Amino acid sequence: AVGACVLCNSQTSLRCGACIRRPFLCCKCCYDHVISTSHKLVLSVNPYVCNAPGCDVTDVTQLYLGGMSYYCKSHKPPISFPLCANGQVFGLYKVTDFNAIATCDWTNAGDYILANTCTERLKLFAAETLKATEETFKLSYGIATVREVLSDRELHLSWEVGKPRPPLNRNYVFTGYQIGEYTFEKDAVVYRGTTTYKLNVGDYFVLTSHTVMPLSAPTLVPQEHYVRITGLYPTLNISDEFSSNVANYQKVGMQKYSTLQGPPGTGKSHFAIGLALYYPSARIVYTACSHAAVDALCEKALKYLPIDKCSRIIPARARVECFDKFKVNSTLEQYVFCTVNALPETTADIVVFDEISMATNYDLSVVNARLRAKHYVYIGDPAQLPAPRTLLTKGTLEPEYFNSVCRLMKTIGPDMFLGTCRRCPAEIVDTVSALVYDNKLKAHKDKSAQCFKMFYKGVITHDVSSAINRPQIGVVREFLTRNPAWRKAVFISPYNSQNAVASKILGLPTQTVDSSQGSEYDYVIFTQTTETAHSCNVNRFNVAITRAKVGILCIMSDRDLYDKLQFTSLEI
Ligand SMILES: [Zn+2]
Ligand SMILES: [Zn+2]
Ligand SMILES: [Zn+2]
Repeated sequence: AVGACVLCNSQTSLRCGACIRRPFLCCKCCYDHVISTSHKLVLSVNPYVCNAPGCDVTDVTQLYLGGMSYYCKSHKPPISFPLCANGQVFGLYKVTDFNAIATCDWTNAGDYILANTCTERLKLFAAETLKATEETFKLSYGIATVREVLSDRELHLSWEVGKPRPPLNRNYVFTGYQIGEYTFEKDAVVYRGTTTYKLNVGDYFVLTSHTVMPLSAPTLVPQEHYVRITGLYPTLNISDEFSSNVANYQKVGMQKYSTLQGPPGTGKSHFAIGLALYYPSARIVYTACSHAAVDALCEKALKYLPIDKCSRIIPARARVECFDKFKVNSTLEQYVFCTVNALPETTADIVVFDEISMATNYDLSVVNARLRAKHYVYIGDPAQLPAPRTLLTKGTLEPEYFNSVCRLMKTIGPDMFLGTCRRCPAEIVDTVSALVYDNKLKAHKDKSAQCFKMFYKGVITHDVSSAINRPQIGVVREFLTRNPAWRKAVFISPYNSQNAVASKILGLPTQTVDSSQGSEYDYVIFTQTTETAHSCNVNRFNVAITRAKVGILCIMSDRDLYDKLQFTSLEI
């Protein structure tokens, strides 16, 4: 019960019992919280509740100190002191933003704005509160039970009445019962068990509600700037491949932390791996939120770094298949590749946190708590997709509010910027450079003359809420017949249901914009499907068109984004 105030650090025994995270609040700050919010339960060794038998007064403003015990206005002794007076709550050792973080439901964008513009301790409080809210929200959904099993990849489900049904996409990883984690896709539904098991009729599923641990470390450690490269030993025989980043690698050694904004295909993973060749003695821990981001870093390290000093840390509860070419779970290796949730408690000369737009402040804090490093490097792009905020339904979350690192990149600018896109044909580079990069992204490739756009609204149907546009898939079918080189294209859309239809009608491999992030393909066929806030999101649009190395076909619903595409227009 001895603690330190979340708003002022002043020691106290007072905790708000009405806050989902029960934060320590000092006398002057506990008062400002209880008098301005619906939160009236104050905790200590003993709660501030009426000691009179059978009395239910728990409100601190309606309670008093009668000797050593607490009583309400109806039960207090003549010699008693109100717990709330002179702007203070009685306690040992004797805010507008804190109130809003403590009481909000996390369904509005303004809640996330606040959680990123507040003080550093309030950023951790917001992160802890939000994650706890997100996990209690998992209980609200209805249990799905296996009703029948057709084959090895298709089944039929029975849902719990009264309780709502969670949206069916690979974004919601279920838990089958402990018969392995399971994922679902849309009566013909597809069952995807992470662990191969004979799908039993009657076995129930439940969403993975994990316990939210407290945050101790800040999202960002305080910045230090040095006059010399500190604790890192460079080479003067740095391969000409990585010569373009020599000045930026030196900046990495002359600051506690550095931010790198890398638009698509500008060399983020080449920069990350080249940092190891530049400081060849440095123990580097490469971390990211997803297994895919960590695997993409493993793939680049396999080409440049010695395999015997690399280790891929895999959690014992192995969910999806990941990188198999490094020695598994050897924490002591010079190069450690591991997701944020699987990180061991260790130190490093450098920590590289990749795909920073996908990090939450909870992840930023966990990294600082599990890894003590001389230097931290944050690589990503605030013009790319952020982590899904399952509770956010109202308002659009801007890139400066994704996390602390993204807030810095959007406000003061990134420390390092990779300005040349080597992946995409110039049509794509020019479009996104003007859309999200203030005309600072340059094309390495020439125009491919294989970038097409078609303005075709089609017909929007819905699979619950996930959208389908069969006419847009029909336009793609007609195009494929005339453009056989496009037979090898990846179909991309902002919807799983659109992708499921396109996969059957076109036979092209399919990918949502969100799951395509970090991947590249020679040819991409994109159907916008609808003109909603989701499908018009400039960050999602940016990720969608920048997957293409050679050609892109964009079947558009929105006139604005269609007019911004610097592509050859097609008729029909
Ligand atoms: Zn305080
Ligand atoms: Zn509270
Ligand atoms: Zn009472």
